[PDB]
Amino acid sequence: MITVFGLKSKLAPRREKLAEVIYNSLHLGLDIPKGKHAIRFLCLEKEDFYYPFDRSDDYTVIEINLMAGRMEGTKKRLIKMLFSELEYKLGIRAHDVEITIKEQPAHCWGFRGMTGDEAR
Amino acid sequence: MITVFGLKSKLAPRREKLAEVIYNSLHLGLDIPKGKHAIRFLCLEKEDFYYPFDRSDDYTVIEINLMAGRMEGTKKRLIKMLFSELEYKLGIRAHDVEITIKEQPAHCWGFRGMTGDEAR
Amino acid sequence: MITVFGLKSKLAPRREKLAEVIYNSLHLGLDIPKGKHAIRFLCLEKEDFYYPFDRSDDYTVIEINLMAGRMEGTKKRLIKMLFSELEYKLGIRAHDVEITIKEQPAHCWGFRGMTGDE
Ligand SMILES: N[C@@H](CCC(=O)O)C(=O)O
Ligand SMILES: [Cl-]
Repeated sequence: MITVFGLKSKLAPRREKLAEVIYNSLHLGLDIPKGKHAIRFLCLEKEDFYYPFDRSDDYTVIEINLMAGRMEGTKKRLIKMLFSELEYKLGIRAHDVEITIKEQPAHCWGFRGMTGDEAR
Repeated sequence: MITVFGLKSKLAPRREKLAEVIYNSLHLGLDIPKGKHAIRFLCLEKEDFYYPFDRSDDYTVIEINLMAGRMEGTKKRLIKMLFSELEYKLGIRAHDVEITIKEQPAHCWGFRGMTGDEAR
Repeated sequence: MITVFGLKSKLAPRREKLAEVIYNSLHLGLDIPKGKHAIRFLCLEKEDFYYPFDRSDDYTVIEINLMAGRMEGTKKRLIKMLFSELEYKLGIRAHDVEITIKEQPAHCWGFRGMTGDE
């Protein structure tokens, strides 16, 4: 599952589009078909979000979990794509975007009654 | 800490039983005593949960964090048991569950004042 | 992003002192200037927080995400400094504190339009 964190005031009305944008970059960048992944939104109240001092209220954190296996370039590509999509499609400046890809071996994944190393 | 993510209407009512099942499979499958582990539940509002298109409102994500060291087979067993247990006790179709085990080096953990590598 | 999880009744009044302490340990332990990292708080309802049964409702979990690279002893320092700070400055006993440092390769990070390895 992918999670997007942000101040509720700014993130709340941006949900549908951020989902479309991520589903787009996952497809276009990793060939994962749209809707294949779960996407969650966490809308923060002001007092819970201490974003970095030099950033703005649009500060958006994206956590992406993948089964380990891809090349660094492919991972870098999705990060660059995500920045572009956010800038040109939501007005969120790369400045205010933070992203992290977390990977775990296939055998640490479980979906559809199977472990990931056994999915075929 | 282990986190369970699910849609509020479906997850809230099952909170108590899921903790038992998780404590049960942690105990039963890894030897961790009913309650040595923190378990958190995050109840999502519908607008915040884009589970995979073709799944149901019963979609439940489980994130499990452990100190590294167990063998691959041990971790698969845990995932496998969690699938069975949630099927039989909660009636959650395995197709509706996603699980990921995240592991971190012992020295990256902290509990009861020590670093994980120092413990006992 | 670093996240701090705790019972809302105990965590909410602690947020500011808690951010200061994390910024302080990150600066002294890792040389990271205050305010460079985002800190998030997740205030829990009693119903959602099954902390271990022999623990107390002060139970606090801290997840720290770092770009891989630092030395093992540095990571350990940071953890030990955080136990100090929280107990002696917030009164939260080290037994009621769980911490985990999660590291990802620089190429897995993205900020200010760049990837961490760039
Ligand atoms: N969303 C899962 C795959 C789920 C499925 O195969 O049904 C992943 O991160 O790989
Ligand atoms: Cl969360």
